Formats: sequence, C-alpha cells, structure tokens
Amino acid sequence: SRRAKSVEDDAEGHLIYHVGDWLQERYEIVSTLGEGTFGRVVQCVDHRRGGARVALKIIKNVEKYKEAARLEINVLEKINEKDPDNKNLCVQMFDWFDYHGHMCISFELLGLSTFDFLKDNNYLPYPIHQVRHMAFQLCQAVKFLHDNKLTHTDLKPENILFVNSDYELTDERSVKSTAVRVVDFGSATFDHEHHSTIVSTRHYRAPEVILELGWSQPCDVWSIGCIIFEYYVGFTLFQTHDNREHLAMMERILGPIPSRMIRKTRKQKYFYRGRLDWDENTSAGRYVRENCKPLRRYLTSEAEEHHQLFDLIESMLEYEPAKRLTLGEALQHPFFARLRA
Amino acid sequence: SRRAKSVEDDAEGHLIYHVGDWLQERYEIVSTLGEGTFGRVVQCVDHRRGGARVALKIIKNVEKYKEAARLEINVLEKINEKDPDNKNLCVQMFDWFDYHGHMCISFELLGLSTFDFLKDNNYLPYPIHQVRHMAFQLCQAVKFLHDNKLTHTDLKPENILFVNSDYELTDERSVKSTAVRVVDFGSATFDHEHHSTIVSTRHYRAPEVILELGWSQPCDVWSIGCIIFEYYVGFTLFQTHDNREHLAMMERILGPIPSRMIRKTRKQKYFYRGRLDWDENTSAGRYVRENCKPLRRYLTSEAEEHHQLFDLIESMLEYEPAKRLTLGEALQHPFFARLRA
Ligand SMILES: O=C1N=C(NCc2cccs2)S/C1=C\c1ccc2ncccc2c1
Ligand SMILES: O=C1N=C(NCc2cccs2)S/C1=C\c1ccc2ncccc2c1
Repeated sequence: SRRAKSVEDDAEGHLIYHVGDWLQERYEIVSTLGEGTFGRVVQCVDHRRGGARVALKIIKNVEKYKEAARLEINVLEKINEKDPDNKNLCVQMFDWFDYHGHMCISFELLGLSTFDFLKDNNYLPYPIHQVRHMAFQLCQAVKFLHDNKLTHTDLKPENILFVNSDYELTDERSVKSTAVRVVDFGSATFDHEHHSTIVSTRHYRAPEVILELGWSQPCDVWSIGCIIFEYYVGFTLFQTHDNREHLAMMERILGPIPSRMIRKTRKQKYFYRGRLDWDENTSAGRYVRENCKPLRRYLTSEAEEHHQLFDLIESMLEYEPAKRLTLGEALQHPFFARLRA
Repeated sequence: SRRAKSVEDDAEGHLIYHVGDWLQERYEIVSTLGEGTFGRVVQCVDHRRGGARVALKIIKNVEKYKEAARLEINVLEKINEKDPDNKNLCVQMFDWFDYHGHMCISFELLGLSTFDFLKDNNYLPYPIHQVRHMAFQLCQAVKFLHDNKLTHTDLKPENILFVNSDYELTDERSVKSTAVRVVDFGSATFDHEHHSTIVSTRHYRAPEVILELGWSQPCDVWSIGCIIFEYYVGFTLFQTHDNREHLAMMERILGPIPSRMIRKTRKQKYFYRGRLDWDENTSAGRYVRENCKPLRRYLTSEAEEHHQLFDLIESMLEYEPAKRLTLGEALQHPFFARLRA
C-alpha cells in the first residue's frame, strides 16, 4: 500500500478488492495488471464464459472518469458493430457493467504494453523489423478508427499492447511476436461531438493542439510519428512539460513553425515579431539545443530501410495538419513494402 | 526528466528554470528542494537581502493552484500581522510576487520535513522524548492558528519541517534538534469563509469530514493525533484510500461510531440498520482486522510516559468533534509536563 499525498490523490476513488473476490457472481479476481488515472485493470476468470481469462478494467467511482468510461463503452460498441471478427486490430470488449458506481469493462487478456516491454528491457530500442511491423499495425488500427469518423487523441506506447509479450534472452530481451492491439478509448472522439481543447499526453501532443487551432484525425498521425521514433531510439522525442519549450524543441528538430499557424493562434504569448519567442542563447536555450537535434540525426544506420523509416516519421511530423500524411498514405509508404507482400 | 502519463499530469503547469537563473533580477536559483501538486520549492540566494539563502515556492500557472496561493498569501500576511517576532512556530514568509502567472513565495530556508527525515531513516520511529517535543510544538503552532479563527485542514508530516535536520549516526539516524515549523497554508480556512466539503489528505481526514457533517478547528486536532501516532510507530495509522474501509478501520482501532453521527450523515450509503455496513467475515473484513488493532496495542513500552502519550492520542481521536480535545487542553496534558518546566 502507498502513501496519499494530497487532498486529490490518484489513490482515491478506486474499488477495494482482494484476490479471490467475485464480481457479479461471475468474475474471479486473480491478480492486478496495472493502475492508471482512470482506475485499475485486473486479471479475472470469467465463469459465465468457460473459465476464460479476461482483463477487467475497473473505473473509479468519480464523475469525470465515469463519464469518460460511458463514452469509451459506446466507442467500443460501434467498433464491434463495424468489425465482428476482431480483424480491425483494436482490443475486443466482451461485456460491461456498472458495479456500485464503478464501470467495469471486460477485455481479452493481452500482454505487456509496448512501453512497459521497452522499460522492462532498459529502454533498449526495438529492432527495425519489429518497429516496421508494430508501426504498420498501429497505422491499420488507427486508420480503421479514422475511416469511421473517429480520433483516438491519446495514442502512446502504454495504449498499444502486445497480444503476447513472451520473449527470448541474450544481456537482452527480444519479443517473440510483435502482434499488437490499440486500447483506451476514453478520450476517443467522433467528428460531430464536442472536442476538448487539450487532448493528448504531452509527449505526443500535436502542434495544432498546443496552439488551439482546432484538431481532428491528423493529430493522431502526429502521435503515431512520435511513437515510431520512440520505438526506434528507445526514448521520447519531445521530453518536456512546457508549451514554449515543447515548441522550441519542435523547431529545432523539425524546422520552423509556419507563420500561418503563429498568426492564427490565440496563444499569441509564445510569439514575438511573428516568430516563436525563444532566445537560443539563454540557459533554457542551451538546454534544448544540447538535448535534441534535427530529426534525421537519430539514425542508427545508413541503410536505405532506415532512411525510409525516417521519411515516414518526417511526413507524420508535418506541422500543418492538412498537409500532414494521412494514414491511408501511410500504409502505402515505401517503408512497409516488405509487410504488404 | 520524467514521463508524463496522462492528459492531466502533475508534470504540467510548472515554471521552467535551470540552476543559475535569476528571477526579478533578485533570486538566484541554486537547487530544487522538492515538488508537490502545487508546484516546486527551490533554494535561492536573495540578492536584495544580503545573500540570504531562502526557500522559494513557485506555484503552477493554473487557476486552482493560483487561487489557493493567493489565499495562502494573505493567511501568511495575517500571521505576520499577529506575530511580528516569528515566535508563533509557523513558517516565516519574507515576500511574494506574481511571475508571469506563477505566484512565488519566499520563506526562510528550513530542513527536511518530519516525514522525509523518517522515510530517509527507514521509517524507524522517533524516540519518545523527540515525539514529545515535536507534538508539543505542533500543538502550539496550530493553537495559534485556532486562536485567530483559522483551520489549517491539511496537517501532515510533510507539512511540518525541522528548522535544521542535521543528525547523528549509530545503523541509525537521530536528529540533533527537534525544533520544527508548520508550512502550507493553501487550504487554510477562516471561520467566515466558504468551507470545502472534503479537506484533508486521506490518512489525516477526520470522521466528520468523511461523513460531511461540517467541520472546523476540531478536524485539525484529529490530524494531529494521527501524526503523533505516526511519529511514534513510524507508519500511518489509517493506511487506506476508501471511505468505507477507513471507517471500518476507525471502528476497529477506536471503537464504534456514534449513532448520532451515523444518523445525521447524508452519506447514508455506508450504513445499514443504524450501524456501519461492514461484514467482518469477508476478505475485506479479514484485511482490516489483520492490518490494525485497538489503539493501545501499538505501545512499545509499559512505562507511564508512554501510556500518557496514548491518552493524548486517544483524546485527539475522539469521534465527536465537540467532545474532542481542544489544543488548549492539549497543551495542559500530563504528557507535556516535562517541557512546560
Ligand atoms: O482500455 C484500456 N485502457 C488501458 N490503459 C492503459 C494503461 C495506462 C496506464 C496504466 S494502464 S489498458 C486497457 C485495457 C486492457 C485490455 C486488455 C489487457 N490485457 C492485458 C493487460 C492489460 C489489458 C488492458
Ligand atoms: O509552503 C510550503 N508548502 C510546502 N509543501 C510541502 C510539500 C509537500 C510535498 C512536496 S513539498 S513546503 C512550503 C514552504 C517551505 C518553506 C521553507 C522550506 N525550507 C526548506 C525546504 C523546504 C521549505 C518549504
């Protein structure tokens, strides 16, 4: 057990349980699989379902998380409605229910997340062939969403789970099968619905989000680019928590922000004389410059297949959303020629 | 640098800085002293003030934390107004200012918190003489607040700082001087002001708070009891994050909740047939019973001075706020006879 640290702790709002407890006279809690701001996920044995091992996501007993979970539920319903055979690469929901205020969602039991595998492997990056397969699947998965007028908005390695994270050793861990699925549709959004102003986890937030110019499907593609990169080098592309620094970092890695965007943003405070307001010759300046570099310098190799990866990444991190690569285009990219046939 | 984990991370809203930076052409940031939900505290050299080392509390650039900080500021102003010579045992604020949205407060540089000293010492508890001195000062400090129509509402070991945490070794750490001060008046509340429904950090939350019956000065005294205990055994008295469990724990440790309170609470969901709704013969039941016991069983010793401590604690954890020990009574308690003369 852990120490609460404030009047409003993540520790609050959870459902108490102990291994061996049953829910709805049906799910036997076997073990806890993880915790997130939303709640906990627990491994259960489903007894109205053969003994099948499932992943139960138990949501906090709080209005905001419960709202998000009701929204997540019908996003999952509309997913099963458009892909009965689970060929779409989004996680399969079995059932859901309110449990004394805690929304509960049952999913097929998967493996470790692509983040947690990495972390548990000392942030040693995935080999390129594995990055290719993973990236490919991630694009299919999210294109499916995009086709049905959805935007996930919170794509990140923790929300991409290996179907099975069994691995081999060498002193280094290597996953046996890079089959993956996309999870967490709590923030997912249809085109007709209200859009939150701020929408992604910092490291995967797209510039149009930062500058509140509006967002839609393209901001996912930005997230995807940032993930592919992370998979390839093993650390986040934008390690920052401040808007101005984040923008400073983009500029350095990607080149300058288009004035159209600078001019149109209500977030005018980060700009002076028409450019980003950021002195490179301060300590903050020194920090960004010392801690990141132009995108193409992160290449491990000179081989073509590596350069092809970075062309893909480079297109996904296009500043201007309308010019940014779509995921349809993404699946046609040279980098993926092997995996298509 | 650390990984953001959600759309709304603690990592967000902070002010970027680097050691060596100056603020207001005055404070030279020397080192970071810690982080909390509110912001960061940094050690600075004040150059409009002799070179004095101060603790600068830099608040996030966010409406809720900034509101709390404006409130914290005038609570500190009214404290200097009623005790010019800093004899009151609350921390001394030197100055404050808005810095591009970040409220900044300057304090005398103190030492490690009573929690962090403990933690850094493997949760080995403070000897009783030290507990006595600490408890005594904590009571004076908060009585001062109580006298001037205040309630801190967030008393906890992290908010009680040693003036100087220099220590001697033996394999065990022992602080050389148990002089302490009370910090963090972000949640502090006058009697005429609006009272938040929920007000303390879980482990120090008073039953009248949990059951939303109203609260005022007495709920601090509850917190204080819980702290004294923690100081004496080295771990929290109520290790829980759920209301019903928490109430279950109280009952076991303290005896049964007064029906008056059960009956009057709008939080009627935790009660059936007039008592707490809690089956002791479930696993949850088994957990509470196995993980805590009646208050007086935590005694390390049989000596009178130990029993005296527990009479004090026992009175501070009176269920009924009006019957609960006041801090005036507290300072007169037998346990403190040594320290008075
Ligand atoms: O719908 C979901 N949202 C998630 N959030 C990812 C997390 C982030 C931080 C802690 S968990 S997990 C999830 C469902 C989910 C589905 C199947 C699983 N199988 C094995 C292990 C975990 C699993 C989690
Ligand atoms: O007004 C305040 N509220 C605080 N909150 C306590 C924390 C809790 C978690 C991280 S910091 S510290 C504080 C002021 C404060 C004042 C003097 C100090 N001297 C040395 C070291 C730290 C210091 C912090």
